[PDB]
Amino acid sequence: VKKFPEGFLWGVATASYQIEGSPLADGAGMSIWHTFSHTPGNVKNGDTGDVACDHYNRWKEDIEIIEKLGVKAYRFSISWPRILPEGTGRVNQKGLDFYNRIIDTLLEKGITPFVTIYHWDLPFALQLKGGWANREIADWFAEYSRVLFENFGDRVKNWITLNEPWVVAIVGHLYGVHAPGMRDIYVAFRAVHNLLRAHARAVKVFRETVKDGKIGIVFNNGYFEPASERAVRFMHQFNNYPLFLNPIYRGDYPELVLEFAREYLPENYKDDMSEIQEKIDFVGLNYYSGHLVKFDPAKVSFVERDLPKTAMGWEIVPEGIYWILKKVKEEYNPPEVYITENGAAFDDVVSEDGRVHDQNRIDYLKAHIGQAWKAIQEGVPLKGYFVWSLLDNFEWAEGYSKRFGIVYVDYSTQKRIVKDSGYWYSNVVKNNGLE
Ligand SMILES: OC[C@@H]1[C@@H](O)[C@H](O)[C@@H](O)c2[nH]c(CCc3ccccc3)c[n+]21
Repeated sequence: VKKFPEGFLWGVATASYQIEGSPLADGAGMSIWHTFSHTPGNVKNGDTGDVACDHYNRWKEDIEIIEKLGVKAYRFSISWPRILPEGTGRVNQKGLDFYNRIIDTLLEKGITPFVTIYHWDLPFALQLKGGWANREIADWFAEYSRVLFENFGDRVKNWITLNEPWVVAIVGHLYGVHAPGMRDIYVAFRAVHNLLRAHARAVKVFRETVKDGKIGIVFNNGYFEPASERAVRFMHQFNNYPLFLNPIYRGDYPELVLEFAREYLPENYKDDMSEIQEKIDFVGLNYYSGHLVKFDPAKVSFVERDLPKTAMGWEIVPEGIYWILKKVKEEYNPPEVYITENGAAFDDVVSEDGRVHDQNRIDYLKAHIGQAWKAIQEGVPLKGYFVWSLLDNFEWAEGYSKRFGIVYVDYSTQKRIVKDSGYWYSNVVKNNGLE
């Protein structure tokens, strides 16, 4: 038996473009994920977020699933171009109304909204002006965030500026695998820097607008282990929270990031560091897998290990979640931490019995929840844990071919089938831990 602290926030998480569909409904502007996925060759099977889980219509049912499962928190994101179709200036009341209804429904059901302000669907109109490459995005983002705080901050008290700014910068602008699909290392590091400035500006406005709320930021993290007996030190500093937390807490990028990337950063990047240090209330960590890592003349390659893997091909390494939780306290001692995403893709099928017997996912969640428990026992101020995801959904460049949900979605009918893992999780939430 592993019981969690009183009032521990058990959650599930989604993102607007991945679940909503109807990207252009009710006066919404195009996002970069709309244009990226409608470009041939970018997404597996030519899949797009045009329909997705149709959450844009089915939102009430979906929240009723959250309620029935007894889940206590919902992390969801807001589509920037639903709110400001051109990115700045005009505010679309119908986009505000869409999320207002979600927010009021969650509150009425006593479910705590965690709102991710940016989970990757930049307005296309701002991408035309360079998007994350343009320093002015700190102003655009601040204006957007202000709108959200002004309209929703009376009810929503827990806010996340950015989901996984490393992914946004590097996967979007160096690897070219995500929107806006670019491969320029100088643009990618200017996006890193501008994401920090935009984050800090948004926190600054939050303090002026929502005096009773909490705001944080979310980072992706891998558990990197050395193949033999430094490449690990670099992967952690670059791929994990330190890329952003070293600026936020210490006023500079980490040491091995500067060694590799100084030339790609703006020359006078330090001038912005004072503002980047804006105080945050919590850190969200997303964690999924581990990686065997070796020097290789970025001077690092991964090494395949046996290990059970998910359908993503991601090595299942549960002690990784413990390690990253301990490590973030050891390095930056944030006052609160949340696991804002943890989950697994498996090749789910509906059995003849009408059920989805995803024991593989139960095993994955159970193992990680157990390790997060361990971290709490050794003093990590973990305040919550969010399963990625409530629903099978549009998995970015993998399209619909990867299912991460604890609820199965039959996309032909939009039927939701609660998976064994969903039922299992509901029991964990009800009991406030494992047994
Ligand atoms: O891959 C599953 C989930 C996504 O559906 C979420 O939107 C996103 O927040 C998220 N981040 C990660 C870990 C970082 C990552 C992103 C993209 C590709 C590979 C790793 C895994 N996930």
